[PDB]
Amino acid sequence: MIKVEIKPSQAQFTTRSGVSRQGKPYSLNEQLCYVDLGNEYPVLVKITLDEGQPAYAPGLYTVHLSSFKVGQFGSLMIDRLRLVPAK
Amino acid sequence: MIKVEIKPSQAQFTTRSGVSRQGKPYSLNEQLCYVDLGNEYPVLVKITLDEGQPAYAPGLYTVHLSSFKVGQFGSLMIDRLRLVPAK
Repeated sequence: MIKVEIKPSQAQFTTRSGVSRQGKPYSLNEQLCYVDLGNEYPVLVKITLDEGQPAYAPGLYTVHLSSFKVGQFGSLMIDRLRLVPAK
Repeated sequence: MIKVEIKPSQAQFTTRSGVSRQGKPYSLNEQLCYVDLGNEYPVLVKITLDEGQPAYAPGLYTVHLSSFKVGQFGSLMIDRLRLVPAK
């Protein structure tokens, strides 16, 4: 269904850091990817990885169901784009 | 990929109305559906239909690509859940 591609140039993540107003230090890993939305070319999208999972290796992926949740207004939302290998 | 179901009880939409601060009257059609997120049972989700399209008839659907857009923070978002028939 959605085609996602991690190029050889996108195999690394970068890390954002900080602290909650409640004192707690956070760390977020982000990686770029290409998502085919059916335009001329794929579009560049930023993924925030889950705690403890590595960067996705280059290759083709599709979107795992756990990426979605029902939002506070009763409509479907993406929580975090969670990927699985293509075949 | 995502399995969406319109039950016989969900074949109708309701209409919300109003006016923009800029003067313009709007009308929004909403319908309910069931989305399998892989829990025990499907979850109830509210759809806002596009201008001029009717209520989806009861049956099985999946999610059309045009439901997604890149949001203002560079991550993928759902714009409006747009459906297509299952086979």
